[PDB]
Amino acid sequence: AMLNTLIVGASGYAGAELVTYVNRHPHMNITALTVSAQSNDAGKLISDLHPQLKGIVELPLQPMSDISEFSPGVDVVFLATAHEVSHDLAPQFLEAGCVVFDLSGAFRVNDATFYEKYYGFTHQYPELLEQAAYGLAEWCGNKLKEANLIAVPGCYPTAAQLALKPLIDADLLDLNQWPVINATSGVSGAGRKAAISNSFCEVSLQPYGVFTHRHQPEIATHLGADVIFTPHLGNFPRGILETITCRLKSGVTQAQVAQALQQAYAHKPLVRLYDKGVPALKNVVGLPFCDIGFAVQGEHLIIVATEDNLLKGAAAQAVQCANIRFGYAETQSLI
Amino acid sequence: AMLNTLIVGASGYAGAELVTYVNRHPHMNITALTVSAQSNDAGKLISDLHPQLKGIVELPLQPMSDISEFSPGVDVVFLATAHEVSHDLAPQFLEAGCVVFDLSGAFRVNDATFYEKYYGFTHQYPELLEQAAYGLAEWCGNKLKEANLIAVPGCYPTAAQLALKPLIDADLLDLNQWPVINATSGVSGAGRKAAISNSFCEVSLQPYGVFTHRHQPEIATHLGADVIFTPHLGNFPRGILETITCRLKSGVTQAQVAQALQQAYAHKPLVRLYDKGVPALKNVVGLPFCDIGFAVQGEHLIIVATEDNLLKGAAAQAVQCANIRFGYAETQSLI
Amino acid sequence: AMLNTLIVGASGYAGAELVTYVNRHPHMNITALTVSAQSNDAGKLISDLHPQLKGIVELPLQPMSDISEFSPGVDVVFLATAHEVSHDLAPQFLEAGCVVFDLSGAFRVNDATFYEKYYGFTHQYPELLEQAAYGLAEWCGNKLKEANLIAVPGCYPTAAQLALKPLIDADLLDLNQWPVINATSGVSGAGRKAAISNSFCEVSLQPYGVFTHRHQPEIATHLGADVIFTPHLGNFPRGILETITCRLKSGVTQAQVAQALQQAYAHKPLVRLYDKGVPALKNVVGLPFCDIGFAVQGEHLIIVATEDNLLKGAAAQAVQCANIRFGYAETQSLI
Amino acid sequence: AMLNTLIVGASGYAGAELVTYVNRHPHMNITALTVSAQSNDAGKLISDLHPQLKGIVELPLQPMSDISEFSPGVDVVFLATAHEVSHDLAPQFLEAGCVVFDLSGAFRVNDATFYEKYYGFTHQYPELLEQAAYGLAEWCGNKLKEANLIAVPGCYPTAAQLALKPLIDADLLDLNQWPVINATSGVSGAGRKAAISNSFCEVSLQPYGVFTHRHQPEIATHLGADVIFTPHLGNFPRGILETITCRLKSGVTQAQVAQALQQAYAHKPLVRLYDKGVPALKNVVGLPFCDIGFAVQGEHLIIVATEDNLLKGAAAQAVQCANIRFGYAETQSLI
Ligand code: NA
Ligand code: NA
Ligand code: NA
Ligand code: NA
Ligand code: NA
Ligand code: NA
Ligand code: NA
Ligand code: NA
Repeated sequence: AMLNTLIVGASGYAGAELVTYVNRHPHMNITALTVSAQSNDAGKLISDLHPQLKGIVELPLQPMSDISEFSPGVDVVFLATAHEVSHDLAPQFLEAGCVVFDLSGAFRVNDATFYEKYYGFTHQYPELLEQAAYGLAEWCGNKLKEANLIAVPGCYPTAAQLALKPLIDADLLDLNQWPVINATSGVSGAGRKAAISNSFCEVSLQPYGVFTHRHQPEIATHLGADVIFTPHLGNFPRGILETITCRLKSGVTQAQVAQALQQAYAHKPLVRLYDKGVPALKNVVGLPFCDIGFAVQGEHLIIVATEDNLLKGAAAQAVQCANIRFGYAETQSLI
Repeated sequence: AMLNTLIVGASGYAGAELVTYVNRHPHMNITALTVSAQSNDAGKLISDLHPQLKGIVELPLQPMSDISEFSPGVDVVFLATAHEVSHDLAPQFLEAGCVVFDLSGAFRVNDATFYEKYYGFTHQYPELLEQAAYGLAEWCGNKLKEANLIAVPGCYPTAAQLALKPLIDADLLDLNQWPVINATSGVSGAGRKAAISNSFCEVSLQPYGVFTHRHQPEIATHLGADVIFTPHLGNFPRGILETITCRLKSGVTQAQVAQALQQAYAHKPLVRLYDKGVPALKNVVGLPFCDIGFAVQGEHLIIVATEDNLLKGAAAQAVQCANIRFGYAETQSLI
Repeated sequence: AMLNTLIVGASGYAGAELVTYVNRHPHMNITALTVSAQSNDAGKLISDLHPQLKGIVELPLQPMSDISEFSPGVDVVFLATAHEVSHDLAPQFLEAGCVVFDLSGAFRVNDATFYEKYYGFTHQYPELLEQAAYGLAEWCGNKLKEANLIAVPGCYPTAAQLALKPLIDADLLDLNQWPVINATSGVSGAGRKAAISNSFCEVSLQPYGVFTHRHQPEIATHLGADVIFTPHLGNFPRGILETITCRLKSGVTQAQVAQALQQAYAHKPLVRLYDKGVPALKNVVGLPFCDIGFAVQGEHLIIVATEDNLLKGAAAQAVQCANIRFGYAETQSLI
Repeated sequence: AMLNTLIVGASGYAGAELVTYVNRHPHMNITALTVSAQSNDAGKLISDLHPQLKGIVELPLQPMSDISEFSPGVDVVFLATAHEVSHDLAPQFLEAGCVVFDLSGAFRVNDATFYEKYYGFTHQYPELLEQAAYGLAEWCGNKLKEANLIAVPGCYPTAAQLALKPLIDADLLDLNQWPVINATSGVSGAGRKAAISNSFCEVSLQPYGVFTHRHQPEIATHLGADVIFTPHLGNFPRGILETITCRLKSGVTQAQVAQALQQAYAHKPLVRLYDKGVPALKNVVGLPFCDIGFAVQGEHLIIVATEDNLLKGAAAQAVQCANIRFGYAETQSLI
C-alpha cells in the first residue's frame, strides 16, 4: 500500500522540496501538483521551474479552482501555501477525508486575536484550531499520531523551540529576562516571487520584522514564555542560524543544561547535539537536521541552533510528521 | 561656472552611480532627479532607495511627463533609461539646447535594421544617428569633443572593445576565426526591478542571450569584425570579467601584442594594463577602471578585461565623456 | 556480500564526498579512512572536519605510513590524493590484490612526457599506464568492466568530454578552429588547505592556469583534438559550468548536433540533456549529474555543461565506475 | 606643510585601506610601507598584493627590523599590526618623536589583567596605558586633540559603543539585564592569512569567541557596563552589522531614546542616524560611516549599527583621529 499524495503550492521553494521527498518516499507517491487557478505556471513541468528535478520528477503543474478535481482518493494533502489559501482549503480537504499537513501559519495557534493581530483576518474554524496538531515533531505526542490536521511550525520557530523548550521545561531559565533570539535566514525563506526586497542586489544583511514578525508570538505562545525574536535576511539562499541568549536561573550549571538537552535529544535522530562548541550553518544546508550547541558563563547561556530553512524548517518536518502520523520510520525519505 | 545637470532614470542602479559622481564633481551640480510619470517612487528621496547616499545626496525623485518642466537652463542631461524612453526623450532635450549623454542603446549604432532586429522598433531619428558620438572614451576623437548627443556604449561592449580594438587595428588577429568573448556580469547589470530571473535564489551561474544578446552586433559593428559574444549572470552584484580568445595572425608574437596595447593605453588613465598575468574582478569593483591582461601561446591569444559594470561599464564612462566634451580633467569626479 | 572499502585522503573535500556515498552504498562499507603519516588531523573524527557527517559517519582518521596496515582484505581502494602520493601508493595496493580507483591525475594518460611537462615527475609504472582504465563512465567499455586500476578523470575534463566527444566522434566540428572551453569552478576544486589563493577575501572571479593547466592536455589527448581550455575561480564553493564554443563543420545543423547528443545520452542516467536552452549551475550542485544544453547559429556551436565539481567531477564518477566495475546499478548510492 | 607618514603592517587588509586614505589625503604622504623582517612579501609592490591600488600607489613593501631605519623625520606612524608587535614598536616610535596611531588592542585599555587574561602577555608600559587616547572619535575629547599615542578601538567595539554609549550616559537602560550584542563580520576581519578557518569553503555562518572574544571586555570596560558580546563570521568580505538588544529603564520611551541619539550624533558627520527603520549592511560597505537605527516596544530596545569593518571599524577611524589630532577637517580623505 502507498499513500496517494497531493501537493498544493508545489511550484514554490518549500513545495519543490516536498516533491523531492514524497517522490523519494517508498510509501507515498504523487497524484498531482497544483498551482492557483490563474497561475502563469499552469501547464509547465515542476522540473521547468526547478531543474534540479529534471529527469527525476516531471509532473505538470495543474491549476486548481474546485478541490473536488483533486480530493477523491487522496490520503495526504501538503499545503505549501500562505495562510489565507490554507484557511480556505484545509477544511475542504479534511471534509473529503484527507489528512492535511498545512505548512502555513493558519492552524498553528489555538487563538483568535493571534489571527487578527499578526495575520489580519478573523479565523473561521475554531473547532479545527482545537483539533490541529502542532507539528513540532520531536515534541508532539498523540494528538499527532492520530490527528487529521497537522499545522507544521514556521521555520524560525522550529530551531528556537528545539533549543529553548527542554530548558524552560526543566525551569533552567530566569524568564524575568526574556530570551533574545537573533536569527539569520537565507533568502528562500522569502518565497519564490519577484519583489524588490528579495531581488539579488537588494540583499546583504539586515534585520526585519523588528517587534512585528508573526513568528514571535507563535514561539512565545508555544513555549509559554515572552521572548525577543529578531530575524535577519542574509545573502545566501538556504539555512537558518539562531543565536539565543538567556539568563539562567540562579545556580544552573553547564552540566545541568547539557543533561537536559542530552535527555531531550539523544534518541531523536533529526536533532544533532554538539557536546562542545556551536554549529556552523553550512553543515546542515541540504540536510534534514537541526544542529544545536551551547555555552554557559556565569548566569548567562548562549545556545545556537541551525537548520535548513526549507528542510527541518519546512518540508522535512512536514514529511517527518507524516511519517509519525502514518507509522513509518521517522526519517523515512529524509536521510 | 557650474553645469546644471539633469539625471533622468536616477532611481535605477546606474542612475544612483551617476548621482554620486555628478554630486561629487566640482563643476557640476544637479537640478533634478526624475522618475516616470506614474512611478511608485515619485516623491521618495534618492537616498531612501539607495541608502549609501544617505546624508550625501537627498534630492527627491520627481515624476516627469512633459520635459519642459525640466529642460530650461539645463546644460547636461544623463539618460539612465531604456532605449524606447531614450529614443523619445533625447531629441526633445537636444532641441531644448541640452547636451545629452544617453546610456541606452538607442543611438549607439548608425543603422536601421540594428534597431528592428535587436531592439524591435523602427528608429525615427536618422539624422541623430549620424550625429551621435559613440562614447567609448579612450577611442573617441572630436566627434565627441564637440558632439551634443553622446551614445554611451553598453557595459559588455566597453571591456570587449578596449581589449580587441587596438589588436584588430594593428591587424594582429586572424579574423577568419571569430573572436570568442565569454563574459560574466554581476546582477546589477539586469537593472533594479523585481523579476524572477534576478531574484536572489534564482541566480547562480548561467549563460544567457545565447546568439541573441543586443550587445553582440554593437561590438561587431564598431570593431568591424564578426565575434561570438556570450554573457553569463554570476552570483555577485557588481563587475564584469571578459575572457576573450582569438587566433592571432600567423607570426604575431607576445611582444607585438604587448607593444600595441602599451601604445594604446600607456597615457590612458582609466585603463590599467597588466604587463604579465590577468586581472581579478574584485580589484576593479567600485573603481572606474578597465583592467586588461593577456597571454599568448603559439597562434592563440587570450585577453582578459574587467570593469565595474556600473562604473566604466555605465556611469563613469558617461561622466568621463562629459569631462572630455566640456574640457575637464578626464578622470574628474571618478578617482 | 559487501565490499571492504578503504578511503585514502578521506579528510579532503572530495574524500568527504566519497565517505558519504560509500557509507550510503548498500554493497560497500568502510574499513578505514586514512591521512598522511604526520597529518595534524590524525585521530580526529571524519565528522569533526566535515560536520555534515555528524551522527552519520564518525570513523577516525588514521595516519598511514606502511600500506600493509590497511591492505589485507580490502576489495576497493579510493585514492583521494594528489598525483605523487597516488603514483607511489596505487602500485602497492594493486599488488595487495585491491581494485584501485585513483582520483589523482597519475594514471589518466598513457604517456611519459605528459608527466614530465604537466606534473613535473618521471612516471615509474609504464605497464600500469597501459593497464589503467580512464574512468569517464559514460564512454568506458570493458577495459573498465574488468580493470583493476581506474584513473578517474579530472573535474573539468569530465564536463568537457561529455559535451565534445560525441560531436567530434560524429565529425561535426571543424577542428582547424580549436574548441574554446571556458569554465568556472567553485573554490572546493582547490582542495582543503590554507593558502592565500583560496582564502575567502582573495576569491572573486579570475582566470588561472592560462595556457598551463594540466587538464588541458588530458582533454586534448583523450578527445584526439587540440583545444583551448581556460579555468576561472568563482566565488562559490561548489560546481563547474563550462561554456564551449566551436566552429561546426560546414553544413552541420542544430538537428544533427541534437541527434548525436540524444543518441549518446538518452539511456545514460547521469547525463541530463536539455532539448532547448542551457543549464544553470545551481540545478546540479549537490547532485551527481552532468547537465548539457547547446545552441547553434550559422557555422558556430555553443555547448554548455555543468556538474558538481566534487560529485560527477570527482566522487560520484569514482563511485559510478566502481558500480560498473563490480556490476551494481550504475547510479547506486548516487541518487 | 605635509605630514610624513609611515605605515607599518601595510600589506594586511586594514593596512591597504590606510595606504588608500593617506595617499589620497591632501596633507599627508607616505615615507615607507613596511612588512616584518623576514616577510615573504618584502620587495613586492603594495599594488601587487592589493591590485585595487594598481596605478594609484605602487610603493614597495620594505622589511623593517630596526625602527631607526624608518623613524627619523616621520610625523605619523600607523601601526596596522597585532598587539605583540604594537606593544614592542609603539614605545620606540614615540621616543623617536612620532605620533603613533596603534590599530592593535595593545594600548586600548588602562589595565594589567586585561592583557594577561585576553591577550596572554604582561604589559610593560603602564605609563603609556595612562597616556594613550582611546580613539573612539565621536567621543574623544582633548586627551586626543593633544595625545601622542592613540589606541584605535577594535572594529566590533566601535559600532557597539556608538550605539550604546549615549543611552547608558543618559541612564536609559536597565543594566541589571546585560545588553546582548550579536554581530556578524565579513571575513576581512580575520586578517590576510592562509588559515583553514578563513579559507573560502570553510565560511558560511557561525558564532565564534563565545564568552571569550577580547572585544567583549574592551566594550564592557569603556562603557562601564557588563555586556554579552557574540561575534559571527559571515560569508562576505566586508562589513559588520550589530543587533543590540536591551531592557530599557522603566518608563523610557522611543522619543526619549531618539532625543539622546539625535543630540549625540546630529553634528557628527561619520554617524548616520536613521529616524525610522534599521540599516542594511550593503549601504555602508566601502564607506566610512557608522549607520544606526533602532526600535522600541514596551520595555525593550533593539538598536542596530553597521560599519565597514576596515573603514569606520579600522582605517577610517584611525585617519579620522589623525585629522582631529592634527586639526584637519574630521572627514578629510574619507569622503
Ligand atoms: Na515515492
Ligand atoms: Na539526536
Ligand atoms: Na557636484
Ligand atoms: Na593606462
Ligand atoms: Na555502505
Ligand atoms: Na540521459
Ligand atoms: Na596624500
Ligand atoms: Na550625524
